[PDB]
Amino acid sequence: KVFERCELARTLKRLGMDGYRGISLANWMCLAKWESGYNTRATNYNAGDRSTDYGIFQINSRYWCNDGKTPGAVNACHLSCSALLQDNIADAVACAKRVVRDPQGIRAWRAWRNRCQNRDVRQYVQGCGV
Repeated sequence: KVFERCELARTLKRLGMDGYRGISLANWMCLAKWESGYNTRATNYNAGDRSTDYGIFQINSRYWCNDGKTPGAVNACHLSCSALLQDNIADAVACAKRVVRDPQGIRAWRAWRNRCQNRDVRQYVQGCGV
């Protein structure tokens, strides 16, 4: 499904994302915005290393979820990459939380650095009631 902005913000808040490991809701919104445009169905194949990015946060198969076809891959979130394609984002959120429990935190996503880091991200949550 393709979430509407404020709908996603309240959904993420309800799932305990606001301030998770010091990361604000607006940052998660900015990440979801640039990674998939709030699309839970989004998939991006990386011909370069035979891995695939899944769901609203575009989590990679080489390290986080198992899709069985990625060479030399691990499954740190301990989920099928299929769980990262559901309309219900609870599993995707549990996995995003796992990603940020590592040293880099939100910096694990290259796009967050390019599109969200050191930027005014207030607009992502304005008017949403979060």
